[PDB]
Amino acid sequence: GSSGSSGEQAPGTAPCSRGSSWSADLDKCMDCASCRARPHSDFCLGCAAA
Repeated sequence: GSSGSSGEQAPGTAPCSRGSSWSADLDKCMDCASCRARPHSDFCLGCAAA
């Protein structure tokens, strides 16, 4: 099932790059590294395996 779709597999509810999580709270692409200070954040838990 290769013939058909191409380009690049982009996100849908988190338009960010490698190693980032989009939070609906503040509305922005946060960094997974932020967890170091905010381990209990929406984007934190959403980052690893959305």
